[PDB]
Amino acid sequence: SLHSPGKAFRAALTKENPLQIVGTINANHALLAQRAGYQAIYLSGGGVAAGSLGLPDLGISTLDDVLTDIRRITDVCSLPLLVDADIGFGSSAFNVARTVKSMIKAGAAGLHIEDQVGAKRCGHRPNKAIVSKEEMVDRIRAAVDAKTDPDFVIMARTDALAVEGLDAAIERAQAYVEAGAEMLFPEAITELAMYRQFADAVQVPILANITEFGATPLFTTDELRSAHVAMALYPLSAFRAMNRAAEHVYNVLRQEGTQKSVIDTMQTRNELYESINYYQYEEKLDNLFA
Amino acid sequence: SLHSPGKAFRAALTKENPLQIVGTINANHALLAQRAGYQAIYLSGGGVAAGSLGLPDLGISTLDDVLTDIRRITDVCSLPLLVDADIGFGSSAFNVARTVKSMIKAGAAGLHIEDQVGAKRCGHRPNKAIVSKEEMVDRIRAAVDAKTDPDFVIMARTDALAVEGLDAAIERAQAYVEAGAEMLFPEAITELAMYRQFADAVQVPILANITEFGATPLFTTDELRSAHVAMALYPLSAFRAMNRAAEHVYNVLRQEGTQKSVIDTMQTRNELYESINYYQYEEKLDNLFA
Amino acid sequence: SLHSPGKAFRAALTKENPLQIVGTINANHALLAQRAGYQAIYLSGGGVAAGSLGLPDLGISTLDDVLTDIRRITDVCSLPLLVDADIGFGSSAFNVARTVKSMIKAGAAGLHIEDQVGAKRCGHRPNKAIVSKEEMVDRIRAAVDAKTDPDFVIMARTDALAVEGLDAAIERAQAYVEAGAEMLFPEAITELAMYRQFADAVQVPILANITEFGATPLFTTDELRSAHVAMALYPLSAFRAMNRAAEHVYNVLRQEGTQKSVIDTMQTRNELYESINYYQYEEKLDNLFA
Amino acid sequence: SLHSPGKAFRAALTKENPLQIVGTINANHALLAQRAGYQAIYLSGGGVAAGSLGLPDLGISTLDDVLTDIRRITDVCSLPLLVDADIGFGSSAFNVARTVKSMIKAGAAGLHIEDQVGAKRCGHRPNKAIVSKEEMVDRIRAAVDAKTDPDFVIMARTDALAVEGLDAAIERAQAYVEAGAEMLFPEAITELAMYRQFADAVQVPILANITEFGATPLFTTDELRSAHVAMALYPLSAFRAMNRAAEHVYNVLRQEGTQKSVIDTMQTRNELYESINYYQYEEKLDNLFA
Repeated sequence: SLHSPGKAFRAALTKENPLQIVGTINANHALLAQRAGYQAIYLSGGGVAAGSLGLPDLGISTLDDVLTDIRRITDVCSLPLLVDADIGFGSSAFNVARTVKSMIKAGAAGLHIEDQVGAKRCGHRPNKAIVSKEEMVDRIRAAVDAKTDPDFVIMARTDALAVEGLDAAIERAQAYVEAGAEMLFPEAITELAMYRQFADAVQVPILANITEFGATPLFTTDELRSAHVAMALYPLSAFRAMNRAAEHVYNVLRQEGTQKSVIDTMQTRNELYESINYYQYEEKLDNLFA
Repeated sequence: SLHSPGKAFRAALTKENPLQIVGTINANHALLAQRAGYQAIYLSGGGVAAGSLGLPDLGISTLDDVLTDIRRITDVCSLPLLVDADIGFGSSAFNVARTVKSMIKAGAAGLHIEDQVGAKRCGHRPNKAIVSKEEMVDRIRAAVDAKTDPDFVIMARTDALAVEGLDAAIERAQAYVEAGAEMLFPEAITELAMYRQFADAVQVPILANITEFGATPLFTTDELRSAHVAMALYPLSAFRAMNRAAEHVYNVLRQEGTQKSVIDTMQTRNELYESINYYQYEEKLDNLFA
Repeated sequence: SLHSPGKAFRAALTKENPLQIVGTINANHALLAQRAGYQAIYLSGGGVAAGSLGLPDLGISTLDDVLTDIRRITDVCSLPLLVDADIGFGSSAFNVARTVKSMIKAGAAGLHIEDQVGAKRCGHRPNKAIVSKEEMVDRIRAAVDAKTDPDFVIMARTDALAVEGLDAAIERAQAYVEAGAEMLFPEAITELAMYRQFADAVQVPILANITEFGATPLFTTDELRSAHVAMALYPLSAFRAMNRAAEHVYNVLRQEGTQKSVIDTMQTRNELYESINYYQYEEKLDNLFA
Repeated sequence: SLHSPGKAFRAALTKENPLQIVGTINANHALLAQRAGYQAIYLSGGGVAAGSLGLPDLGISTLDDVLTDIRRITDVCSLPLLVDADIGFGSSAFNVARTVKSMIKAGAAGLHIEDQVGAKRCGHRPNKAIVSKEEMVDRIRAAVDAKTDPDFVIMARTDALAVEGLDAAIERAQAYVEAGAEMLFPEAITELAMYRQFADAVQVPILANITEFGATPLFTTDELRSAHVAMALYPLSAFRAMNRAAEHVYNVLRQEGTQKSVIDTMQTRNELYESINYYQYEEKLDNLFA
């Protein structure tokens, strides 16, 4: 049978608990993550915006921007890839479906769609408002109905904690899973106990977003495991470090007129070749001919 | 008149001596380069291959992979971008021209094409051969002829020094310039005096590739100015540092079950927002509307 | 100065009265239009949806699908191209601007945005509602502000006549123009006198959509000139004819087991070659080289 | 199991004899072909060049141009799609592989790669020279080794008749199949008897290119069946008719200032809606919600 990246994502879930899922900004970093041992990786929507487009995460990126990053990554790295699909790239059910199908075809193992509103008017400032529960149930149903690969994962993310409180966020989660959501991503959780409540309310795996500088403390895998969390997500960790490292290089080069003093911060040429399996290419040729 | 990235590039050469040109792997890093004060940036061919595609620099990347990175970068960053165009993405004058016109429309300020032979047969193993002086002259002729913007830059890159000795290298350079080459990128120089020799032989600005872990010394901008070099290129510097920092994070997070111990290696959220001009978006809305 | 597709478009309006603008479904047809003598062409939104994607005109096509057709067309055909941008490909001023800047860089001469509401909820059924006059004014303001080429055209399209009656339609048009709209595309007019009324109310060129099988009569260029209309648009005309001819071939070939009986309905090989300037390629080679 | 378009292509081969495979210039025409009853369709390389890019078929199009046409078509039409992959879009085995994998991922059921040389020097005029037998065997092996879906079809096309005669073309064909080719495409065959000779020399299915104005007469499906031909190909038939129909529309509109006299040559609005299953969209919404 043909390989199903979703199938592999769900398998990796069965094998690791919690499953650590790391953000990979580009194909090169996906290889680095694969080498470090991860079993699943991630395409952050904020990273596509900030890193690939140099834009804030305000809904400016398009499906196309994300699709090309998904292909670049999955063309060279076989690890299953979870994709941040925002609110579906379009208001209509027709848009949600095209996004789902395009993403599966581009190579992704799954995606998460959230309940945010986006922008309602040309001058609508960036906001965290969320649609009604019903509206989100409709997005979820449209997305699930669109799965062309039964094993592709449709995860539902809720940002209801900040604007409606815990009990309402949990309640929405139960309705989302009821509508078809296969996994749950409760955003900005503040206490380990809350995760357990979500774990207990919905009988599907839950993801905990362990991002760098927000509302959620830096919970360990052991702590998350105790809270019955099925996945730990680090959406931009590598990216943040990469930026500081590049910045420092740019600054020193500009200040000193040579990079001599930051050489020791650099991945060597040999290391880079190892990372992209440079020599496995010479092998491919030897195996095929000459 | 309409803005010309090429003209601005030529203008940058007059404002700095030598002009520092730093490789920017993506849109985000082009902005960090601009905020660090640079007046010109670069899109490394090996960088597109290794970072964007996770592939070795063996001619697998296509024009389209490079175009995408050109647009992402130049759509948000106004600095003139010099692009590595390998041999023109195709063996025919028709390919060279389509490449030039496409790179211009995508937003580039200039590009360099080299006299490399490339892959001859399907089973061709990586080799360092160069086409005849006449053949490169034809490539250069096709490139200049295709310019749709008179100020766009056609730079010729030659690896003749390591292949045919100095004098022959200089003989090619003179013929390349006479063919219309507007700037020269001589590869593999290990002594300042040599740069002076190229500078003396051709009346076009010359570029010094100060990349790491190669045969060439880490010359300083002042040393370079003393040899009459017009621009100093640092093709993958920030990239090499970003990979190491990212790698370090993936490993530490995997071993420790938390990234807590490497937070101090990360660009802060405020630094992220500032780097991508986050605050200019709401300011834009207030300026346009009520 | 650098060539401006927008400027050339504005210049076309002065050379013809009214300016005939024909929809060109692809690069090939843009060239047939140019060889037929036209001085301006059009990229229909429904055309990109129906011909390029094989989808109904229900807002499924994205900015990226339209950009690809803009580049393919303008990369080879120098005629100014007017583009259907629906409502800006996004609900935020940030989307409108990214759309304008992208269409300009892709090669377009101008675009029109309309005051349609679009899909509100995921389950929204096709509807003909329009935003408030103020909301469209904001969209128009964001669009004009984003122009990177001063001569690029921002045309406002309104379906207010069929929704709110003539006077209200004219009231919106005046406000749209005051907001910076450079040309007007009033929908659903069935009488020449009405065009004259719009022309009289706003001091900007007005466009008459002479599409087939709709509520509007097949007005002639002379009738249109008598009503003060500056340009006559034929959005899908050649497209509708091409599909029928193609359909006829598929059916005849399937029934007969040979296309022999429909050869006389086909563009000859000489006509193909001439249409795509085939002979200019070898001429280019002889002109550049030995 | 997941759907394999190659599997469906091979199935359609088993069911029809000869299998009629029709060229579809865009997604819309793929739907028309599906409606006319075809069981397999085709993406002509000359059509991507002439129709999508408005360029002659001289190796100017890139893999990217073809990949976007493959996605557009297969995203909306489920018929299996045979793709013209020229010589593999790149000289290296690494290029042949990336093309094969990219095309499978984009949705294609199979492709054909030929033994032409392309351009050897910048000024190399368009030609029909072909590589040695060995060189083509290497391309074929690289392509087969790259199949990510065992059912994807790798067809080998030979243009050796025009430059080496029949016996040599047959001999190459035997070597190509020996190297891994799954089907054979002998170009520009002039007599029914020749096909039978190919059919007899290689024990894999053979395709007969029944194109519009070349060396091959317009053989019927019955005649081809008698020659043991497994597939009949009509690469541009629909496209040629579509062009004449569009041209006539452009001319009449320009000459008469109205399209009234060519209305009867147009596919109606209702027909277009039927063709793109416009109303099946209203059904999707009714099934999902509201």
